[PDB]
Amino acid sequence: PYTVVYFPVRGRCAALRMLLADQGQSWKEEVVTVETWQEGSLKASCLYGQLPKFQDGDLTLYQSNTILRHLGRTLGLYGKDQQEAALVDMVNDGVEDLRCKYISLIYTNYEAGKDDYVKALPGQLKPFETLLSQNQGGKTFIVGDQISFADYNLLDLLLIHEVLAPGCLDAFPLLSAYVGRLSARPKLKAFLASPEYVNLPINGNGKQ
Amino acid sequence: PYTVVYFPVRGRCAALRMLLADQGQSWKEEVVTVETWQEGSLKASCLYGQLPKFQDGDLTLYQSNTILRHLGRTLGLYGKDQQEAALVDMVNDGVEDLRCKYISLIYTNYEAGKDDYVKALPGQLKPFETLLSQNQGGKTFIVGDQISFADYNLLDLLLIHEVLAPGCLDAFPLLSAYVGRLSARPKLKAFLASPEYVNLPINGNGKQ
Ligand SMILES: CC/C(=C\SC[C@H](NC(=O)CC[C@H](N)C(=O)O)C(=O)NCC(=O)O)C(=O)c1ccc(OCC(=O)O)c(Cl)c1Cl
Ligand SMILES: CC/C(=C\SC[C@H](NC(=O)CC[C@H](N)C(=O)O)C(=O)NCC(=O)O)C(=O)c1ccc(OCC(=O)O)c(Cl)c1Cl
Repeated sequence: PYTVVYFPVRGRCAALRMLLADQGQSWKEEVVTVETWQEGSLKASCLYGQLPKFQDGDLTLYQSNTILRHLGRTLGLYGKDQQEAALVDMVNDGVEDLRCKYISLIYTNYEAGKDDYVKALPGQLKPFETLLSQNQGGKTFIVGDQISFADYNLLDLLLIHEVLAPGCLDAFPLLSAYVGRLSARPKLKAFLASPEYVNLPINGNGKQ
Repeated sequence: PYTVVYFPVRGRCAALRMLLADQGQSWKEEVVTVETWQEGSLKASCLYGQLPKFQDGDLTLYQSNTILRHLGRTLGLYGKDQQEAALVDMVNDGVEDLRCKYISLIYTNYEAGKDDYVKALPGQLKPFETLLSQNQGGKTFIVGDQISFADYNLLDLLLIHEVLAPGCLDAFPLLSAYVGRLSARPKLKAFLASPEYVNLPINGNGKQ
């Protein structure tokens, strides 16, 4: 079945985990500790010397977005046609761009850059609110009327940002309702409330 | 047909341009100058306030990789099956990671970080050489036996790096032969030698 190999943090696996759970999929968690990593063995066997590492049968994958896309392709969470597929990518790419800045803050200069980051947030979130207003008034999903991997990724982005800047979604009604709505999905809700998710720090340096 | 809207630099459009050309596709180039951009009008109309912007009929896209994936999906440059598709993403994601570091150097600290960057290059390129050795001895493409958007993106990455660190491919025979082989493809060769490509600086700050 599936197996996600990662450190004991949500980080870049949070979204794909939400997806699997929400899709009623089963997966094995291979937890890697700082000690096991600093040993070098696993690091060397990784294509880009990094985790997450993913296994689907004998198919070994690396890169969180490759996992996301893979799951979306095989599970039918990639749009109804080529057009929607492109729109899904567009959203995911934007999520990725913002996640990189987030990651950079968290690990590069949390204390010095938090203010500037939070000041810039509105403008970084605005694109997703706009996307929402152009798709059935933000009533359904980020693209089309069926959920996609971009949704789970955007949801996570949103969630981690609420922790970073409590209330950053107040100025974005569609996003706020979107988070609540998605978070309310039965399987997802149960997952999000489970110790498996709740007891994992968002990041590995203790900053959030 | 297609229309790529960007600044007069190769940057994030180089790959997708190589693709179109190589695939015998026709496209219109909407050149945006620093003045036109600093006017703010076009910037505001862009989803993430950035270029490249792409048009395929009435489908407007943003994010270079979304364009790459879109073209790969519609032109059949995305693997022969879901498995290869995942592998293609995996390669592209790695290219993207390295391109971000490259971009960062070029615009953030070219003078101070060039040495450290060039010292780290071998390790950053190693993954692509390995990928190649696992696919028919690196005789065909980065994934499978048919070309994919990841190829054009990886090719560009390789090309810009040779300029950055002349000879960085000497330690990688498969990559070297790969670059030559791909660069030799008729339509691509003609494009690469054309003024349309040759007379465009790689980056917008004059550093390469
Ligand atoms: C969310 C931020 C985090 C990235 S995951 C860990 C990192 N892997 C990647 O960055 C993969 C990026 C790919 N493009 C992708 O999958 O999309 C990694 O493998 N780091 C280890 C290494 O040696 O490279 C991150 O930046 C980060 C940094 C440091 C730690 O560890 C601190 C600790 O717990 O002591 C973690 Cl856990 C993370 Cl997540
Ligand atoms: C190759 C590096 C380059 C990025 S493209 C220009 C930039 N757009 C993006 O970064 C989009 C990112 C998406 N994830 C993607 O398409 O992949 C952009 O629109 N910049 C303008 C803006 O105000 O946002 C880059 O970093 C860069 C930086 C500066 C300039 O201009 C200098 C000059 O000529 O005076 C350029 Cl042209 C570029 Cl390309």
